[PDB]
Amino acid sequence: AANDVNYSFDEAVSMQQGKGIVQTKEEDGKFVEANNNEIAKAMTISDMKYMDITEKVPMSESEVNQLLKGKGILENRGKVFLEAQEKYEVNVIYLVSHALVETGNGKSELAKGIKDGKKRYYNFFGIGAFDSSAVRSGKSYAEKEQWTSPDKAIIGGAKFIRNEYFENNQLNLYQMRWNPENPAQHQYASDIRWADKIAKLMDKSYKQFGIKKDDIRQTYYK
Ligand SMILES: CC(=O)N[C@@H]1[C@@H](O[C@H](C)C(=O)N[C@@H](C)C(=O)N[C@H](CCC(=O)O)C(N)=O)[C@H](O)[C@@H](CO)O[C@H]1O
Ligand SMILES: [Cl-]
Ligand SMILES: [Cl-]
Ligand SMILES: [Cl-]
Ligand SMILES: [Cl-]
Ligand SMILES: [Cl-]
Ligand SMILES: [Cl-]
Ligand SMILES: [Cl-]
Repeated sequence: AANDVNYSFDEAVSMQQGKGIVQTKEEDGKFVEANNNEIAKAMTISDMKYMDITEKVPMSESEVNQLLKGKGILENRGKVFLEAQEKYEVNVIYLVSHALVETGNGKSELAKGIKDGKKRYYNFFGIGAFDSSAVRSGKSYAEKEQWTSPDKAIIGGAKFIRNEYFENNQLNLYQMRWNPENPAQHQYASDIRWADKIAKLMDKSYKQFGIKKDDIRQTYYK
């Protein structure tokens, strides 16, 4: 069976509302727990969130660096975002947009990485535990993978997204966030607006460069 439609919307909502399941929302400058009604509203299907991001797009290094101009630690790293796109077959507009949301347009202090020994570790995609503490103990995905440079963190993030999400039939933002095939497991983030934020930047970049959209899917539930 290639049939990944497993749950009704109501069944999925109740699972997303389950015990100790971290769903969060930005209010008054920081993240708080989302209520059950906010969760249900967020997972409701309304198209960048629903677009397959497992294909390459024809963006040159010049075009990618345009997008990255004024983006902090990510500025003038378009060549490496493209190396990631071609190596791992990950949409570069998606990849850039995801990094921009997570790193605060490349300007956040956490985007400048975490020191340990003579190395510093970088993480631009919110992958695993990434804080002072976790790097110390070695319970950090970034350290395990030795993302010792920004370029390694770009390539490594794409490798992770491809191998852990795209190869797990989570092919667009909605599936990455809400995993309708298996609700409330293997979800990329706790922010209920995670997909919205990335999708917004993707859509701007699609309309800036006139890029053609890949497949859209809006059917996920019984
Ligand atoms: C991309 C990422 O890290 N999103 C984590 C998410 O973990 C997902 C499922 C994951 O893909 N985790 C990766 C790092 C890993 O491949 N799976 C688990 C790590 C579990 C974790 O991050 O806590 C493992 N192999 O041991 C975790 O559930 C949630 C609440 O803690 O906080 C999100 O920010
Ligand atoms: Cl959780
Ligand atoms: Cl070019
Ligand atoms: Cl993220
Ligand atoms: Cl969403
Ligand atoms: Cl338009
Ligand atoms: Cl389509
Ligand atoms: Cl549906």
